[PDB]
Amino acid sequence: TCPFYKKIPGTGFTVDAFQYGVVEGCTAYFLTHFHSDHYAGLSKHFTFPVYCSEITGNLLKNKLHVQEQYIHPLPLDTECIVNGVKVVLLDANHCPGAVMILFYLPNGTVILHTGDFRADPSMERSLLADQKVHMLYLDTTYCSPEYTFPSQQEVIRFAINTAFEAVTLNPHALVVCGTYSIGKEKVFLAIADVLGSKVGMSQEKYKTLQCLNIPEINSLITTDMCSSLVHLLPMMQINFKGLQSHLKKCGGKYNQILAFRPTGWTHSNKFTRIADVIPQTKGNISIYGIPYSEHSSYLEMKRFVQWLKPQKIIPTVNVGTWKSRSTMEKYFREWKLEAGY
Ligand code: NI
Repeated sequence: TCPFYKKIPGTGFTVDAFQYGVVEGCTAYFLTHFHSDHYAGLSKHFTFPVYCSEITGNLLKNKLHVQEQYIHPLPLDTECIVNGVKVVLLDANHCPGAVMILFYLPNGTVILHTGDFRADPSMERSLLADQKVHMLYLDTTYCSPEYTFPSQQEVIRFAINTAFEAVTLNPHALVVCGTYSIGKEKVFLAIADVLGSKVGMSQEKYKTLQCLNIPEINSLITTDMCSSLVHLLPMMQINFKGLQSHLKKCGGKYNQILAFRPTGWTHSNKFTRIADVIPQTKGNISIYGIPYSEHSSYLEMKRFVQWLKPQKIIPTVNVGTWKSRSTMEKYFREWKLEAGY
């Protein structure tokens, strides 16, 4: 049944709660972003109002065939009224179209649901700075101090320099980038840009990217694989078997693959610097795992919460075990005592 942490008290609202059937007493279903653990259950047969960003509403219509009359897209950074309650959508710094939601309850409580986010200091100068937040529904994916990772910028720098070196040394090398959802587009687009190529992909993935309002997108992507030296493939195919296979398909146009797997965190983060990342190589195939995260590091999350000073925190990730729950609650108390709220 619908967990409490998907329900917004004092409203008839739910957040990312599409897999429970009809939630009893829910008059509006918010969707923070287009990732499957969050949209699970939406289809053309859904007949309740869904509130979301423009981008997320393009994906609902075009990819899941939700009928237009049930999609209620909202502009960002704008006070809007939904079933008599003031709300604001803010950028979540996650994937394209991902939002955080501010709810201004009739009784005077203010609630921020982060959806999935990567906390950033730029958030300290949105509409959040203007008033106090009593309850925080927090993306806790990496709420433990072992989770450090580089900035997105340092990671993209590493990838651009690696790819550019490899292809200038060998103009017959192919670059492959793995994907399984939206998000992380900068990886493959930045690499294609430095190489003077478009990114070649399947028709289903090209359709997905055309929903996202990226500027100049017709200039960076294509479904003609033959004319491209940066190919996007399902993350499942980013392994030695899958890449040998794919290489055979290119018909002797290429004699080497350099592949990128942008993971979340992986334990080499505890030791290794970005400068010091190396591939796994077999034959004429190399695979780089790069730590491109679209969730907060532990330290980014701590800063955000210590700035915001909420009165109550409700975790939305890693809530299924007692040892996780208990550990998270201990960090929340540490942060509150160190900062004095
Ligand atoms: Ni997500």
